[PDB]
Amino acid sequence: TIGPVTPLDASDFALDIRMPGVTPKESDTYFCMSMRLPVDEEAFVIDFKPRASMDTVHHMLLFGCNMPSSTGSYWFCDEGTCTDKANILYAWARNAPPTRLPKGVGFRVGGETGSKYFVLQVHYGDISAFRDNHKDCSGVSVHLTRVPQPLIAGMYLMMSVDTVIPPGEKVVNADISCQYKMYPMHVFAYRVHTHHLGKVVSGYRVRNGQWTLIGRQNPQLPQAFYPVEHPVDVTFGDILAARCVFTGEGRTEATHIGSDEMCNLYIMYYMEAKYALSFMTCTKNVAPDMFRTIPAEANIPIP
Ligand SMILES: [Cu+2]
Ligand SMILES: [Cu+2]
Repeated sequence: TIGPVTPLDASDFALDIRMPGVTPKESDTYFCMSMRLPVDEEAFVIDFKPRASMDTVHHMLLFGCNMPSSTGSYWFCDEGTCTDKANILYAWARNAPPTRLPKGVGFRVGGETGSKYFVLQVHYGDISAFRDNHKDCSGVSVHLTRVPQPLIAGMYLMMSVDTVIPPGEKVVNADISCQYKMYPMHVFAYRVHTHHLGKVVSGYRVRNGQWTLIGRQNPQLPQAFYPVEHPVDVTFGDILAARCVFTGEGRTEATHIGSDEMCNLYIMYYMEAKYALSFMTCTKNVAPDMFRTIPAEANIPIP
């Protein structure tokens, strides 16, 4: 009975972003839908409330973009999520619960530079044989405000494009590094992504030769946003560095990363509103020689 937009008070509204009664028919199904922002001006996403069917739904992702892959009521996410860049805003995983946005922090959508659409991805895990009749309305409610937030959340995406896994090599490192040269960002969560061959992915800020861990995770565990215990400030002159560790054991051919494989690290940050950028990316390895003296911790496996 909840309408897609619910005014909350003079300045805020909730959007209820829900599957239009879908029926997953196999285990391991990804469905996607879109929701345009109802406002054309800038607005700020400041909270999220998951509404997941607690048996079947394994994970949910919410993205902001300007071109969803489809205009239909829903689609299969094999088709893509957005044809333009899809900016992740939120993850939920059943056995790795999200952490709240820090107080005073919002994502900026709408307006001139912000996303016009949300794209929701719902991943349905294992299914009982006998639910061919069943409609599901899983998704997320989103709290938006037109009140300017002091701190603006964004994403710093580190991606590997250059590396290949020679078959049967037990350990392959993919290294990513860029200098940072914007106003300060404060990293408060991260998410890792590879396919079946990823063993561990770690992110670091390097400042005057000293490495500070942002986070490290097995990319085979739930790919939600893990909190960074104490936010890591990243400033002009710092290098960001990431290492994905892959195995090629039991393979029978080269695997290109960046793609039978991928090494993605999503670093969620906030910046002071007047200096904020919503999205930054590193796709290179600017200081490869720096990795000879990476902390040994970066190479230690996680289950
Ligand atoms: Cu999942
Ligand atoms: Cu991938």
